Amino acid sequence: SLNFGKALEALKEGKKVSREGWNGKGMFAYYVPGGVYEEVKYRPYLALKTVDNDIATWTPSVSDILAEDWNIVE
Amino acid sequence: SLNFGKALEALKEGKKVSREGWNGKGMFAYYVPGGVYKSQTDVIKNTFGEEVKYRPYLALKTVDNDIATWTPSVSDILAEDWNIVE
Amino acid sequence: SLNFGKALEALKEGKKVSREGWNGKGMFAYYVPGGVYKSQTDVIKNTFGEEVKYRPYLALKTVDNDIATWTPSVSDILAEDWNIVE
Amino acid sequence: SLNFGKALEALKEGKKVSREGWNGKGMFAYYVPGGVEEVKYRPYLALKTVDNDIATWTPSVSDILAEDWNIVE
Repeated sequence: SLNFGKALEALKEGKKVSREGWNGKGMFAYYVPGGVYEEVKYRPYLALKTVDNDIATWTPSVSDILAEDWNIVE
Repeated sequence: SLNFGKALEALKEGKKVSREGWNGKGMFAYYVPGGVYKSQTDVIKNTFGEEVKYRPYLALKTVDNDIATWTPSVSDILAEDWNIVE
Repeated sequence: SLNFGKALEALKEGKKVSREGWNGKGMFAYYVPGGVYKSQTDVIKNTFGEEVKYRPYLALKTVDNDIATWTPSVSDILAEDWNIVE
Repeated sequence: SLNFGKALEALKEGKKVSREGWNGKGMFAYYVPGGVEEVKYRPYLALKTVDNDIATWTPSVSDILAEDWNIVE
């Protein structure tokens, strides 16, 4: 049971995190670093592997930020 | 300058936080505790019940001295330029 | 099944909206209007002023019968499975 | 002066949109279609920011409620 601050550090280190309140085992969020792609530089962002096994751009809600039921998933 | 994890700690303790670009704009965020409010109208009771419980949330004083119930953006969460503002 | 543009118009009209694709069932979002209120202490008046204007925002009745501040995700905005809930 | 519902339709039709309240010339958002052991990614939104960098953008509630959107040519 971690707060969002330590879950954010885990994200910035490349780890996967999830919430017990999400009610979705298999769901995890991860951090995508920024990069340069006549060259375009992309900002870092957060992503989520959903229950539909697809990738979606993720923005934490206020409940996610205030929650203290975070866990690091392998 | 602090990361968002330490800024969230100051928020939960009743302090005000702000990013570097917000000073001069009068902007800061603060934490509002949750509560329980009693329903008055039957239409409110028929949808929410006799009582309605609100979760804790965050507020943000904008540049116009008006208050917005705030959801931090990804750039705010990934930023490391937060400060405790007195 | 509506897109988010028509669900937003329903929100601004005071209606409640929900998505079929949401895993949590029984949830809906609704529109909270803005307001202006009187300050009750010197600490607020010396930081805000006499009147505090509050911006409108969106709330979500969760599966716990709780009220949380809500910001739609990108998937919510692009989805076309919205309906008005009575 | 369009609301977000018509700006979203312009996004889904491949157009660029921006706000007046953004108070930033050159900033615009656009729609990126979804696509593809193998990983499937959903369609999302991108924003050309103030420093010529591209971010994966989610509209704030103020952006969704604002009615100052335009189509950027």
